[PDB]
Amino acid sequence: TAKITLKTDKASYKPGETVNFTADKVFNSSLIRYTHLGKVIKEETFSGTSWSWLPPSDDFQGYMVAIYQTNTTQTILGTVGIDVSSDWAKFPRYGFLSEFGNISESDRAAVIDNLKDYHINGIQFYDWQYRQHQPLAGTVSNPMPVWNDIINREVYGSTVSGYIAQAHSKNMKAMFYNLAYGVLNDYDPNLIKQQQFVYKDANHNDKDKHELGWPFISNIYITDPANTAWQNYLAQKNDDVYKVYDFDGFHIDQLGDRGNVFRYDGTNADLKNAFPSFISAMKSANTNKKLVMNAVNQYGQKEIAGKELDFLYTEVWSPNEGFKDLTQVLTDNAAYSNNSKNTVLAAYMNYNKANNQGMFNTPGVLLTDAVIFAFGGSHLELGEHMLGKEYFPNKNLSMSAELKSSLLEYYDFMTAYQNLLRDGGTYTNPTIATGDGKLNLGSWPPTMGKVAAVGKQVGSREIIHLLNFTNANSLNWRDTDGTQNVPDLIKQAMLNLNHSGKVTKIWYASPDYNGGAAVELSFSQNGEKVNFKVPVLQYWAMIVVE
Repeated sequence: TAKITLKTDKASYKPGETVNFTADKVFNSSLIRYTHLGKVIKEETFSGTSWSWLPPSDDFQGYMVAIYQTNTTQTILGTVGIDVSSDWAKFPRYGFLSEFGNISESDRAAVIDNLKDYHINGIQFYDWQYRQHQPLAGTVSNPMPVWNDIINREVYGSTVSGYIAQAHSKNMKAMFYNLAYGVLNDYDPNLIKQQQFVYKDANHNDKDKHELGWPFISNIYITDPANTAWQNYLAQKNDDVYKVYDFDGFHIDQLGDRGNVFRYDGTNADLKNAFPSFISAMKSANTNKKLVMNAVNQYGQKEIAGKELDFLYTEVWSPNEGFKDLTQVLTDNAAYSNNSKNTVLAAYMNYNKANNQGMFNTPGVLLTDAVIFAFGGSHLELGEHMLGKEYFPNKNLSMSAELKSSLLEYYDFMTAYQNLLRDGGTYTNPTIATGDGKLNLGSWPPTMGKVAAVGKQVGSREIIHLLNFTNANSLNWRDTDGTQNVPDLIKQAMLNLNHSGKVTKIWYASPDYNGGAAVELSFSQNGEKVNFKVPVLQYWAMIVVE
């Protein structure tokens, strides 16, 4: 629907770094407007397809840039969000890579550039590694140029390093996947002793294992993350990696709750309580390297939320299948971290559908990211393709050109307005009411048939999110079979808001309307009672009262 595709050269920008813009088209009588939280901070003539802007230098600030044509009113031509951050961890927008074979440099560039346009600021390299117990193939002095992975696919070192370089060139961090504790059947028993493993019983008979059939090479066997011999072994493995591949850090994965399992000596392995010492030991060994750890279905989250992790990560499973279950994870993560850490959700959309070639269900994907983004979360979902399954190379489902377009606007939006979405504040219930019957308004958690209003006091602003369940035919976020409805647009819906405190300005932004650029609304205020009209509600509208 946008006339123009507006992009920048990098995914994000440290303070003092220049932003280089490309537009695909030029139009006459147009203006580039730079906004910070809805306020114009610069305008200039739209003059060509390529120009630059040096952003203000305050750290951790999101901006929107919007090109307008003047009609003999103004029409939005297209938008881009910009993130000024010194470091990804405050506002993580996490993506993946999953294929590391003989892939050309231009093919790799097209992958990274596309991730760059979603402002992805870090990438989890998934199944890059040789083995869980030896991520580096070969030696530091003599690294193997080609190896085979857990599915016996070829991985090229030069593809790994090439993607690390390309990610770096776009201001993205590179995080190497491995398990915290994983060992395959070709490990060296001289190095990883019996004493190190986790067992299904007290008599060190049977080792705990995640069973994998063909074409996987091995079951994943399981060590004690608290075991210091294990820790020192794996620190050496990590160091080797770092000396060969210039990863910024270690994305620590695990298999989630193993139920009731045991150490060599018969004591409860209680793995959630073993992770803290593991994380500390990994950080201690490579103090310059970042750590993120997957609390699978929250297993370990409370125990690890206080440790040296850049931000928190949760892979979401049953029984956390409701929209209200994703916000419970986000609320619990804030509480476990004492409001220190934001969260990334791994939450694989259209999961059952992804048993076969097909399309992602656009409305299910968008409704999901609306809830996630609106509540200050982030979704790990984009790499070479979008995730349909926990096995990231699975690319059975494609994104329509419409979904691609739309999701770019959703990433623009959660970037531009990060300062409002996930940079402090308190959730409140706004006292709001339809003025014209056009909205059937409720609170959070949501109700099918209703628009849910979510309030956040963020410094001196009042934020109101409208999240549209009017046409929802389920409240399960995964939309596993791709059945979720596209919501009908609601237009020009009058809202009544109690707000004591003089209102100065009210503004609207939605990723569904005008590329998420701020629109100032008309309003009246009669003592406490404030009215105004929202232009368009489809999935997700944000109202901001200053």
